[PDB]
Amino acid sequence: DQICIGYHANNSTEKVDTILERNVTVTHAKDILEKTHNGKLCKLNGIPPLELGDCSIAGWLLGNPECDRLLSVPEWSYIMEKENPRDGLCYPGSFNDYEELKHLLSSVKHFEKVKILPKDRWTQHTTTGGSRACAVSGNPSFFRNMVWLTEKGSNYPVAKGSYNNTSGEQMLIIWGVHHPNDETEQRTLYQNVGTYVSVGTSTLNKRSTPDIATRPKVNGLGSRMEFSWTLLDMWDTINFESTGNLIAPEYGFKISKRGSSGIMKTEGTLENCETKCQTPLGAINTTLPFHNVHPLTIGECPKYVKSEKLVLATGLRNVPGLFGAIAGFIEGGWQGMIDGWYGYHHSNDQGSGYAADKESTQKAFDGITNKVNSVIEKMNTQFEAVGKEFSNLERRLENLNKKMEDGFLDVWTYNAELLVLMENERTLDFHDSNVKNLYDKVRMQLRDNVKELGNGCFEFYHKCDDECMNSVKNGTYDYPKYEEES
Amino acid sequence: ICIGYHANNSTEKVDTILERNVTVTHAKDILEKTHNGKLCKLNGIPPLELGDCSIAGWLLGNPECDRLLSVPEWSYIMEKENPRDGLCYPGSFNDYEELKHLLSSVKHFEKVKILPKDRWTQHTTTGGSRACAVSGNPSFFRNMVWLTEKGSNYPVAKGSYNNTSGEQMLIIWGVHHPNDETEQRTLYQNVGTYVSVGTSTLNKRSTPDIATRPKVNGLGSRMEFSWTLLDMWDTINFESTGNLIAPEYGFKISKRGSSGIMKTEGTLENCETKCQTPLGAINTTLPFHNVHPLTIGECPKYVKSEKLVLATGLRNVPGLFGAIAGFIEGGWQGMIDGWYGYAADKESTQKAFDGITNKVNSVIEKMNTQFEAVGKEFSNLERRLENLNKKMEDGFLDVWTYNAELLVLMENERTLDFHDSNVKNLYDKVRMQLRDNVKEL
Amino acid sequence: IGYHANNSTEKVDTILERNVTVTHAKDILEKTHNGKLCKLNGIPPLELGDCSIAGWLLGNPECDRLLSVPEWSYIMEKENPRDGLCYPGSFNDYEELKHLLSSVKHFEKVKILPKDRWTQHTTTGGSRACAVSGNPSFFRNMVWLTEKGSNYPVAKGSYNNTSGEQMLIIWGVHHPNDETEQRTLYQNVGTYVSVGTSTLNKRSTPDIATRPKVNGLGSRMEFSWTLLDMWDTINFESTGNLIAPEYGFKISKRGSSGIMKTEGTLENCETKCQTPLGAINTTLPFHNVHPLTIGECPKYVKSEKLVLATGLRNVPGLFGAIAGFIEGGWQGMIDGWYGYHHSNDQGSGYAADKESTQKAFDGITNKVNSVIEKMNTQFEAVGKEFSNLERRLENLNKKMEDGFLDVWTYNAELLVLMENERTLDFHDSNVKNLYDKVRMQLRDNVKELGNGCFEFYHKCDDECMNSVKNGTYD
Ligand SMILES: CC(=O)N[C@H]1[C@H]([C@H](O)[C@H](O)CO)O[C@@](O)(C(=O)O)C[C@@H]1O
Repeated sequence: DQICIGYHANNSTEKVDTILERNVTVTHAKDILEKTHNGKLCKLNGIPPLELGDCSIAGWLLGNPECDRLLSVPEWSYIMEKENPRDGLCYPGSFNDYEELKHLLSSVKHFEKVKILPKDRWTQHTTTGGSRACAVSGNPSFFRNMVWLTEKGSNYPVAKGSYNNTSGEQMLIIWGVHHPNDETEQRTLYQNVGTYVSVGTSTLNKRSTPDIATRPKVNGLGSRMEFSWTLLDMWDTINFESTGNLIAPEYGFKISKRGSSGIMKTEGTLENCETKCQTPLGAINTTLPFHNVHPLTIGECPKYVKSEKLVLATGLRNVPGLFGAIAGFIEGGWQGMIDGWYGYHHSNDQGSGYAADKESTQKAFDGITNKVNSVIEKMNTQFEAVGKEFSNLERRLENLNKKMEDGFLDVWTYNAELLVLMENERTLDFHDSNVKNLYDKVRMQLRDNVKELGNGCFEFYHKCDDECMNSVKNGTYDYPKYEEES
Repeated sequence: ICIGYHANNSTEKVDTILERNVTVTHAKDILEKTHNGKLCKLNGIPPLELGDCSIAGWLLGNPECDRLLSVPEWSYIMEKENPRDGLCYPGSFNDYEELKHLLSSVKHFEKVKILPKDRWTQHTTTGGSRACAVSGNPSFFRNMVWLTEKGSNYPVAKGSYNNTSGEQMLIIWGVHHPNDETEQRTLYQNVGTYVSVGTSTLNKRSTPDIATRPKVNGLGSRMEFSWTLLDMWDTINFESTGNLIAPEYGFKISKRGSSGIMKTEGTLENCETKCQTPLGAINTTLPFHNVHPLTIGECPKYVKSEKLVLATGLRNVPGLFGAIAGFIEGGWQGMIDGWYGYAADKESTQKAFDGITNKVNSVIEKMNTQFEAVGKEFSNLERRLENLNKKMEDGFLDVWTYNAELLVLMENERTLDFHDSNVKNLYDKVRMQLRDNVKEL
Repeated sequence: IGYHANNSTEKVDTILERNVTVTHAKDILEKTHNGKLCKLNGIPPLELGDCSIAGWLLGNPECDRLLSVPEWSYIMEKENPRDGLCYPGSFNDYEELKHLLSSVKHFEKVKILPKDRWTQHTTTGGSRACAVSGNPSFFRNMVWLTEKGSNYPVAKGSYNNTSGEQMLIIWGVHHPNDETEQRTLYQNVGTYVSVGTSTLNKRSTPDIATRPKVNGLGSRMEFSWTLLDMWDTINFESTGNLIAPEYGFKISKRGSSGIMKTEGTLENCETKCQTPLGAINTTLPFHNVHPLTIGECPKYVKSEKLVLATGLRNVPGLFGAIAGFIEGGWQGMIDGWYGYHHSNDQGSGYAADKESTQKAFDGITNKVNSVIEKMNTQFEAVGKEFSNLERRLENLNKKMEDGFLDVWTYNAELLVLMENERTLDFHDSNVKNLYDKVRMQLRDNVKELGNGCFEFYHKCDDECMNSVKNGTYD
């Protein structure tokens, strides 16, 4: 008669690494590194992204005619722009503090255009000036949202125009100053020569004089338009005053935020799925602590890491350690045991059998669960934008960001790598111990009444029927008997 | 003879990688969460208290900022969120954030008269404004001087100052932007005016901007202040045909190091600290805290946790080695001398208490801690710079939290196992001696 | 059953103890340099000597002794360079320029507005502030357009960039001390300097005012720069006060490095990691040589030692074998970490257990290797450049650099500590398992002494012994 102590072993080929070994085969394993996406650009926490198509934020805001096909939502959560957008400043020039503007617009709670200096009211000034650089149908046109004030009659009276912001939200307002190619152009557009463009608020005070000079031709244009912007507060007013060269707004933009997102560079288009974490390659949907999909994410994302696999062993070493039981003094595992991780055999005259030890396999499965769950749910995860915008005179600011983004990459990678490695030698040892303790718990009961074979089995001197066996696995067994002895 | 382990009446719970809600005999918390609700001196030196004033209001001499204490040496700055008294006269202050950063912590700071008001003969020196009113009557930033037309003549205003006070000197100046060409004339006569400021390093020329504006404090005009740091033995040259708001005083400034501005409603209180938060002052040897993210001084790592508890004693039983709560079913309340015993085993309880000591001490004293400001200042055209700081401050938050959480968790399954082993080794040390002469129950 | 013990005095620390002596140990903290400034990944650094980037580019006469490579990987500048703007003034967006020039793939000067062609303008103006041999001179690379005859015609000059690479171009605007100087240099008074490209549009008027004298000069020169694109043109136009370029700079990059402040000179050695104290050459994960590095460097940490135990506790734990129920180690055993003794009537002996010492040495190898080769390492510059109106940007960088210092230090410290209590326990276990593997075989036929030895009842000749170490025996 006999009773044995053994551990599970299936047909798995899953490999994990531990601090001390590598290519170690285990019965079951969990991967905690997310690497898959749904190849779609999506709504972020339920709200869509502003799709710009081929347009740039500047082109959109200014009303480039080439940007008319734009959807124009009231509320968006990030911005889809392209790398190198085709239609921006149709009329050559520049946009002051442009990055900051995009950062602002990167995520809006409510955003609505409103007419604030209607085109008609500029009597005493020519209002219809366009340019073939903004051509709609071969004919000269102009940024829809703006107005090109030029000489009327042969007289450019001091252009004055203000606007009290009453729409009950902060208002974004953009304006411009035109830089002619030559003093003639300046005159045949404005009459005056010593001109200036003056913009003021409770907070702003900016005066600009135009720069008349020859320049390389852009879209056949040597002249330039320099746009600036401010955020007109609630109940505050904005005062325009100019003797020429002002490109004034027709429209404002009520804007309410909310929070702050970022601009996502991509060729793709919105697609009507959901996500809490969007990449330029697609959307991530995971509970996992780490991923390697793409560094430029937006939303609540896992830690981006430079790894290809991060695998936790969860089951035991598959054997077709610290305590020397598994693949130790117990040479191999039993495919025959299916109920659980560890258990017994017993060879009787009533029949042979396998039977997992419920209590020990339970206490273990629960533990390994806490482990995996711990590695996963202790990870703090907030909402970030990552991808960022910097000008050409900001290569250092940009590089400071990169030094920082890299720093965290290195830190998270080294940790997640070693976390898996260290936690894995522990897990195996854990299983090994459990078995070794299960072995010892029987050896200590049986004591004198069994030969200790050494393969992890015990050969009973006395006969040990089913009931008896069950007492050995019970915790009963005793012992008085004695027998033998004889 | 018996082999057993200690077990008191504790209810203290810790978590381990493998289990949670585990009860241990004794435990240490390494997360600091308490403050003394006071704003305090930092490393012995006080903070500049601004009260309702803004740094700008203070420096320019807003009349509303006269009640200010004005120490010679401070270690941080107490400002409010939305200070009532700043630029009484509407306008702006160039490179303001940078200035605040500079002034955030001074080793020595002392006002000195450098272009005395009197000496501006040939210029009217007494101009004020009801926007800076003291007692219904028009007044003006005390530290500044409003040069205006005298007689009906504004001669080229010239004034220089050689810095001899043997310290770097902060100097602030201004350019007035009138509401209309009339105001400009009835203040300065001239129309094509400019304000010129120069040093060995500085060269700035400004023309005033005459334009209509929204009224602020009933004022459409504006004042635009700029500043420089005049070096030792260097000179500053003012020159102007109008619209210059020149300084009467400079500020000798020596630093030292660098602190930061702390936003708070509260007032200084005469306690000490090496670590100040807006909620109060922290006093701890602990490696982590969650008091408030905006700290100044030598602080523990700010972490997003509520508890971080190290088990130190053993599992309380009223593991890897299967002794504790294992083949030895329970603990003895009867044993009081130490952790394990038969009468506690002095040598084994000692070697263990020493070990668990090294553990806790190691977790605590390996933490590198330097002096930082955290809270920071950024303008409106700096929302990105600001956001870059937040992405970074968050990044570290996530890193430290994830680590401290798991550190506690991992180090706790180890500690218990440690105890378990010690017992099991104590048991084996006896079983191996006794051998043949005892029944092994 | 016993374990190895040599004559080592090497000490490591563990979570639970300190000053623990082990048989063998590995240090993973690099602290040594070769005291040389070196080529970085095969390419040399631009050596500036006493010159500043500005002095170099503008052609300060004092900067003629410069080597001038076509391709460099970092820049050697000094803290407080003697020769920069010989003529007092300033340089707009200077930091950014240095950052750009910090590392070039190809860099070559080319004449783009030859001095001669400025007829109708005096081209020979110098200054004793840029004196070569007591005589007035001027930035070699620049040209001081001044009145010719008594007439300063509108100065015009353009240049189409055809050299097939981005071109750096620097220009200047002169700020006279007084309206007289302005006239006796340019005739005109309402002057302006105008510079344009497809992207640039800058107009500057000179500032005439009195100033503290620098190099006996109250006047000032204010230089600005742009990056003229391929096939783009740059248009100068000026009625006075323009200090125009004679030369451009073809520039191609590549990547991005940084400026290294040092007194020393290039030396013809190699490195992938350069510090201001010398060059690092290591596979180690951490170092404490100096924080301002350039290249692929280990993590800079605030430690003095970071030592992994690798061999076992030297005894002249969790499992209670080493320094436990087996009181000491055997100097007699040399073959490996653990093994047996056996006292026979054919002779005594020592003999390490090959299979167990192997499996262990392999493991401890994976450990060290793992700590070392999982460390992600990229190329960075660290040291950085910020102006005086950037004390915040600078401080933001310091808060960040510190942040990582604290993080890496706390981790490497604890990594070593934790991994070391594990390593010792590991050895302890291996022994204890070796002991149990024999006890389980021998069973009934031996008295179990208790010192880690077994006394055979039956006689156990050589063959027999070998069966005990075999795995046979029966
Ligand atoms: C006139 C000219 O082109 N260069 C002359 C300058 C300039 O007049 C002033 O530096 C500009 O204000 O004056 C010098 O005395 C000088 O600087 O050494 C001599 C030099 O030949």
